[PDB]
Parts: sequence; structure tokens; C-alpha cells
Amino acid sequence: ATAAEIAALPRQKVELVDPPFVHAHSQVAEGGPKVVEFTMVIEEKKIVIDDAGTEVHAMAFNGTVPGPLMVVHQDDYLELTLINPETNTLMHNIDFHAATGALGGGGLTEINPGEKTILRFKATKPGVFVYHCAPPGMVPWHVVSGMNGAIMVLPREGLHDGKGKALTYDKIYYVGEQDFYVPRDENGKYKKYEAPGDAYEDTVKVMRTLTPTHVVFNGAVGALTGDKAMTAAVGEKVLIVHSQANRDTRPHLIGGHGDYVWATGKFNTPPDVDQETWFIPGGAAGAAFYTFQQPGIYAYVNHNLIEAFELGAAAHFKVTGEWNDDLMTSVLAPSG
Amino acid sequence: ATAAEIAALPRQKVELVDPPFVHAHSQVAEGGPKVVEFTMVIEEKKIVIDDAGTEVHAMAFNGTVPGPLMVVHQDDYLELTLINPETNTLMHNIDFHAATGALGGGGLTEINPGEKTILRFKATKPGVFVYHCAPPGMVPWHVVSGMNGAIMVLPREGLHDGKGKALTYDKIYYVGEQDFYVPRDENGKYKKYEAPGDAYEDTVKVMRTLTPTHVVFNGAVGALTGDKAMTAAVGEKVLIVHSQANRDTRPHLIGGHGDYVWATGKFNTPPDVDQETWFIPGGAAGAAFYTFQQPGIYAYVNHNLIEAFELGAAAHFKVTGEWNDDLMTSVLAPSGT
Amino acid sequence: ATAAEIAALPRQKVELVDPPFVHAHSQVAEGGPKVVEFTMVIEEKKIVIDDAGTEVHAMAFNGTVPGPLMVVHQDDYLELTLINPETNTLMHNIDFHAATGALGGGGLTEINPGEKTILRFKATKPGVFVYHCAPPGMVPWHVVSGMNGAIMVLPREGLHDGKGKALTYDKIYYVGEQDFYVPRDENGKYKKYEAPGDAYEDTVKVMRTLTPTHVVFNGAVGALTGDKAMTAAVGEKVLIVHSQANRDTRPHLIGGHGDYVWATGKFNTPPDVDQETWFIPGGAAGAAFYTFQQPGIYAYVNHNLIEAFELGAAAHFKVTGEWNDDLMTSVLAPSG
Ligand SMILES: [Cu+2]
Ligand SMILES: [Cu+2]
Ligand SMILES: [Cu+2]
Ligand SMILES: [Cu+]
Ligand SMILES: [Cu+]
Ligand SMILES: [Cu+]
Repeated sequence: ATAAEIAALPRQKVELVDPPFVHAHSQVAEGGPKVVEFTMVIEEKKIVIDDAGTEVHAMAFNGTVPGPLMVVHQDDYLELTLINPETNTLMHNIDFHAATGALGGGGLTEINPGEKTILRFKATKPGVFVYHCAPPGMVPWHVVSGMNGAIMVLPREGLHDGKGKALTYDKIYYVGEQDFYVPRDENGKYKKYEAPGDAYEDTVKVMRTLTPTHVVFNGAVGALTGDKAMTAAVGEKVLIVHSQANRDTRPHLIGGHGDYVWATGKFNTPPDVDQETWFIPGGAAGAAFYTFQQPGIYAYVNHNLIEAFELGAAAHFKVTGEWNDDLMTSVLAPSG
Repeated sequence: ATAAEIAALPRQKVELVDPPFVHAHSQVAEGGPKVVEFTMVIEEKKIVIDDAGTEVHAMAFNGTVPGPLMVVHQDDYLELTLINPETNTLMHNIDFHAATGALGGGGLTEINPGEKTILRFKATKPGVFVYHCAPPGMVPWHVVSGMNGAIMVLPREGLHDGKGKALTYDKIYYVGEQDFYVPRDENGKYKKYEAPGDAYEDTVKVMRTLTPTHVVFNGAVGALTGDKAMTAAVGEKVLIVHSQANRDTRPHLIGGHGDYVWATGKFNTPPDVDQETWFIPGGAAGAAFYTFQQPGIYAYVNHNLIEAFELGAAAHFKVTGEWNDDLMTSVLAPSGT
Repeated sequence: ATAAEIAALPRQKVELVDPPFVHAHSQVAEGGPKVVEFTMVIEEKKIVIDDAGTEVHAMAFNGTVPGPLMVVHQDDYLELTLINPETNTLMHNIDFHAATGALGGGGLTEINPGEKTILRFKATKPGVFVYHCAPPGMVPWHVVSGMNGAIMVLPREGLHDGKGKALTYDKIYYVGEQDFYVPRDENGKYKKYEAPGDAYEDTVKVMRTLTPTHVVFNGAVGALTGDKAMTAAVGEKVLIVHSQANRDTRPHLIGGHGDYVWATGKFNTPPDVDQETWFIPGGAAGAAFYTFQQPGIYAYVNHNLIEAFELGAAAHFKVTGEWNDDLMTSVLAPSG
């Protein structure tokens, strides 16, 4: 497309929402290609990541870890306004794995505190894709400070299975998984700091062990439980988008399955089916589609169970509806 | 199916066998859906995991690590009687990744010492699948104490390749891979504990390093070697089912291949072909089909070679038959330059 | 084939080229099956792997880490003369993952210093495959000392996508990724040793932590950056073969994609498409095909970004040509 052709396309402004929710969108594209406009303000802020009051100096797109999910369709343009307020201390940028050129956009979006930038790219490939900050020389530090999220580029005709039949979800959730590397003092207590730069040297030492202290969904142990448990009903079709910008993960829905899983996150690669546990490499997003068949509590985990249940990588679903005794029944309940 | 319809189905009681062997079964289903009945007794037991005498307080379905492979066909029902004898100290349960609902069955099978339970589920999806114990609040500790195994849900028409051609194995082995996290004393020697509970806190510390001390097949370093090496012959078609309930692995047959590999373990997902090294994520089972073409000794390993050869993740195959010089020949044996 | 038929096949000697470059070959096979002859001399030598003078006693096929890429076609034979000079002090051998029998060749090629051997095997399966030294009882030590490379067994009709359309590359590079485990003294300084064996016990202790001290491409931090960046042009089709003989990796082209990725490395397994980050398990090779669409500097990394930017696993591509503003444009450059 020429500059004039792009200038003539319709514009649509989207209001982002906090994960694990996803902003309003249509699965099947409404009309032809558009320039879809998003704005995010970067917030450097302390977050508390566990019940011991452990702190991270987060670097947070739109104020959350992960950053919010942006949804467009294939061959739309994504036009992001990125703002780094004067209240921040560091330069930031953005690299979209969905984009082509200039280090995913990072080379064109380096903004110091008090600056903003607008980047446009053509979403040429359908899938879920990571985005993350990547300042030269400080790349992993920003990413493991929570400065990452994902986008979804839907096919213009929505999702399909490997044989071209439509797959239409009722609900979508975005689970961003984060590895954190929190320094500890000689007595094993997590250290606190009063500026992001103060934590840098100590954090790099932990990073270099390749052993996270915490592995969490939505920025904290237990974040996607209780008041923030995900919900569904028996019969409901749910898409779970999952990202990890730095480290491998292996998602699993305890009591469920991934009926269709785009484990590589790319919709032109046919989905795996009937999955127990799928695998998403560090630096990628994946997506799983499931139709709930039983009510009750589910856990959704990284199935390194030490990572899930010692380090924090566990969420819950609460599912309403009627129990199916054909699928499962207790013939003899626990008894003497 | 209604309660009355399920009640009318034939029942078949199966006797489990110890890994790496698999109980007798038919690849293609015989007749219509059945309720296939299994029983396992849980044993908390001390096991030795290396030649030095290192001990683990194992938590073992049917007394083995891994637990035994249960085999059914798609749309059969698996009906497990699970018994937690009064000689044990902990509550246990079972989560079948093959099942749908109640945390895989774990929510319906919590049994204290002196209790039993019977769970039935419909095996709706074909593949190999992990099962493991999962007591709320103590999940990884039970799993990395060996309390895991796998099942195989065969398609009713047996296995096929990605293009509808039948794949019929001559024999099947189940390799359960276990990551252990054994505490060490200040000399760097592995610790022993009088009771299983005594090891908990020290073990959790090792677990949090995400670095196992041992990575083993069939419960111990060298367990599938020597007189316990797996066997095959030139021309023989072997299915190797491999599980890892907690941690990633990357199986490889040294001197062979995975001709067809269901790396995700799910038979409706077409297999990869001609594989050198495949990948099974923690929390899953996979399966590889190979026709042997050369005789001799093979090693079957996790191809993180440190894990294989330092930490224990190596098994052997002994293979009979005639050497094939077309496939490989020593043109010049090691000799002076 | 009969004995006389095998004996009648043409024999052809090929001169090897150091990674990341690849020796002369045709994508579509020229003529019928051949016995393709290669020679490699093993070199034990101290190499410096980082900017701080850190040494490894490398064990190097053909003198390089990784060893060179050998290229044949399916149903050719690969006939390797492997030489272990008398100046070396260890026994070595070779295991081809592409080969069938005798532990991939390792059982037939155990050569002490002052010995040579010639192994022939039929390349029955198309793909990229690891090769590595594997002396019984010291396998990981040789491999993580750099004694590994890869081969490519092309289909006789060249590469194809999943729909049977030809994929013809303009150039090919081989990126061998190496995990090193360098001992440190109690002050955290890397240790040096007189002879390879002197380092054995200390190195195995580091290996058993499963935490490399360095993760590098082409044998050193920065070996494929700066003036040793790989090159391409807009419009050029590039195949990037990547291997890791011991440990998982997750390659990613920053600013690009894997348009077609044989993530398992095997050409009869259909390639994934539109990949952001692909996954190659330890003990395997993979290959990615990409058509460059934007000029500039790209980084090519293991997308555990700590591994990439703290431990060494980052390469560059320098790409010439015209910028494409349709694909990406800075609507508003960074500004107040
Ligand atoms: Cu990235
Ligand atoms: Cu599980
Ligand atoms: Cu190998
Ligand atoms: Cu940043
Ligand atoms: Cu248990
Ligand atoms: Cu060697």
C-alpha cells in the first residue's frame, strides 16, 4: 500500500483494559483494513509480588504487568502512541514481535522521560505475539521488570481449526507469565530499594543464575485467584492467550484440556489438539481454546509444579453449571 | 451416555504390570466400549536411587516409580480403585490428565491412610497422558517423590500415521522419567532421614533451585541397564511411551531415531517424523515409534547430556540381528596415521 | 541396492568451510546418489570466549566451535575421515544423529591421539542433524567443550513448504550455539588450567548445576556481531541452520520472523510458519527460512534474553536495501 492508500483507511481508537481481560473486539473483521490506534503510558512503580511483601521495581506498560493485550486483524495497521512521563527515571521503547523492521520498532521508539512517540506497523501475520521493551544494553533488565505484554492479530475471518471450520470463542483471557529475580540479603530475606536503579546490580547477579525467585501470572503470586479468578460456564468456549517474554513455560488447565492449541501462537500453523500440557518458549505467546464440560474450580498452571506451587505460577477458574457423571463420577467416595 | 447405559457395559478387570513393561492389551479395540477396572495401592517406601545408596522416601502408586501404565481405548471408561493403606502417613489422591472435571479426579479421590476410593472417568481423547498425586498445598512434593505415572488411551482403530496408514507396534515400553531433589549435608553427601516428614523442609529448599540432583528412568540411575536393559531385534517395531510429570525432557535414541513421534502425546495431533531428539514438556507424556534397523547396544537418553550421563537419565537397548553395512560401515577402523 | 550398485556410486571430495559459512552445494541434487567425502582434523586448543580473557580448553572438529556444516542429499552417503593428531591428549570419536547404528558412529570411530578412521553412513532421512563427539563415560564433557556441529541432508528435490511449493534460499548460515561451564575460584574469577584434563573435576561440578556461565554463537561472545555480522539484502531469502548439542534454545530474529521453520529440523515434518520464536531442544538442529523485507541491523538471539544479552547468545545481521514505510513507519519520532 502507498502512503496515500494508508491515509485513506478508516481509523479506530481502542480503549485498552487491564489483563486478564481484553478490550472489545470482533473475531471476524468488521469491514476492510483499518489503522487501529492505541495509547499506553509507561509507569515505573513498585509492585508487591507475594504475601511476604516482596517488592519489584516494575516497569509497566499501561501501569500493569503484563501490559494489556492489543487486538487487531491481519493487514490492519497498529498505530501506538507510547508515552514516557517525566515522573519516570529511565528511557524505554517497544519491540513488537508482530512487526517487521527496526528491531520490531525498538529502534524507532526510544523515549526518555518527558517524551512520546507514535509507531505504525502493518500486522502482516496472524497470531498472538509478544511485545516488550528493549533498551540497548539493558534489554533483559526491563523485560524481567515486567515490561512486556502481547498482541493478537486475528485472521480477518476469525479463528479456524486445522480443517478450516470456524472456532468462535465466548470469552478470552490473557495470562502474562513473569519470571522475577529478587535479590536477598545474607539471612535470605528479600531486599527492598527506594529507586529502580538502586536494584540493578543486585538484580543482574540473580538474573545470571537463570533461576527466578518468583514465577507469576499477572504480576504476583495468587493474582488470578479469588477476586480475580477467571470465570466460565459449562458449554462456554474460552480462548486463553499466554505469553512469556523471557523464559519457557508449559501451560496446563487442571481438570481440563487445550482442545485446540496454537502452541507457537501463529494461526497459519495448524493447532495441536486434545492437549494436556502445551509448551511456549521464552520470547513467545501461545493460545489455547477449550470448551468447558464440568463445573467447579480449575487451576491453570505452568506444569513445572515447583514453578506453579512454590514459585507462584497458578491461576484459578470458577466454572458454573451442571456436573456430568458420564464424563466423571465418584463410584465410591473416600471411605474406610 | 445415561447411567443405565453405562451400567449395561461390559466390565474388564486388568492386572497391572511394573514399568517399563505394559499390561496385555489389544491395539485395535475388541468390541464396543467397556468399563476397564484397575486397582492400585499406594506405598510410602524408602527406595535407593543410585549405586552410592542414596535414599528417597518415595510415594509410589502400586509400589513403583513411575506408577504403572494403564491402557484403555477411546470412549472406554477407566475405573480405578485407589487404596491408601493405614501404614502410610499422608493423604494422597490422583489427577488423571486424561480425565475431565474435579481437577482431573483429584478433588474426588482425597484418601487418608486407611481409606479407599473408586473413580470412573470416560477416556474421551486418544493419547498418552500423565497421572499424578496432587494433594492441595503439597502438590510438587508428592510428584517429585515419585508419585506419578501415565496412561495410554488408544484410538479404537489402533494407531495411524499422519496420513491414515496403520502403525502397529510389536512391543511397547513405558519410560517414566523422574527428577529428584535430594538434600546434601555440608560434606556434599546426600542426607538420609528416619521419616519422610523429616525430609520435607530440606527437600523444598532443593526444589526451589529448580536443579534436580538426579534425573532417572524407572526410579534409579541405571535402572534400565544390564539385565534390565530393554530389548529389540532388527525389524522390530517398538513404541516408547515417555512421561515427565514435573519437568521438561528431550528423548533421544542414540544410534536410532523416532520414526513417528507424537511429541505432544496426543494421537489426533499428527506425529512428527524422522526425529533425532524430541521434546516432552513437564506435565506431559509423549510416544515414539521406531523400527530398529541395526543390531547392538543403544542408549536412550534425555539429550541434555549432563542430565543423561551425570544425573542418571540413560537407559539401554540390546538389539539382536544382522549388521547393515549399507546403512553404516567402518571403511577404516581406528588406526595409526 | 546391491553391493555392486553401492560400490559403483561416484565418490566426491568436498572442501569444508568454517561456520557460519557453508561449503559449496546445490539445493536440488546434481545426479544420482553419491558418496560424499569429508575430512576433519580434531584440534584441542585453548580459546578465549569473552571480553575478560576467559579460557576454554576447546575440543574442536576441524579447529572450530561449532564444527563445520556438512551438506549432502537424501540417500547420498557421507564418508568422513576423522583424524586425531598425536599432539592431542584425549581419545575422541563422532556420533552423527543423521546416521543409523553403532551409537551414531561413535562405536566405530574411537581414535586415540595418532589415529584416524573412516566412517561411511547412508543419509536416509532429510533434515538438519547434530553431530558430536561422545567418548563413553565422558560424553557431556567433550560436547560442552565445543566438540559438536551439524549436517544438512537436503531432499533430493530441495526444500518445499507444507503445500509443496519450492523454497529456494539465496544464502545459508550455520549458527552453532554452545553452552560453556567455566570454573571460578572463590573470588568469582574464572580459572585457567594447563591441560584439558586438569579442568575436568572443576568443570563437571559447574555442569551439574545445569547453569552455563556462557552461552555463545560460533564459539565466543560477540563472534557474530560487529564486523562479523551476517549479511543479507532486502528481498533475499536466507536459511539459518541452528544447533545445540546439549541444551535447549529458542531462536528469534529481532525485527524479523521465521517465515518457515522446521523447528524439529526434519524436512518431512511440515514447517511451522510466521514464527516469532522457535524452539530447538538440546540434542537437535533446526532451520528457519526468512525473506528479508527491511534494511538495517537485526539481532538474532536465544530469546531467554538473559542468555542472549548477559551470557553471550546474540548475533547480528546487517541488511542492505530500501526501507518499507508500509510495513513500519515512525509517525512521530521521539520528542517532548
Ligand atoms: Cu523479543
Ligand atoms: Cu498435572
Ligand atoms: Cu547425541
Ligand atoms: Cu523499559
Ligand atoms: Cu501423594
Ligand atoms: Cu572429543
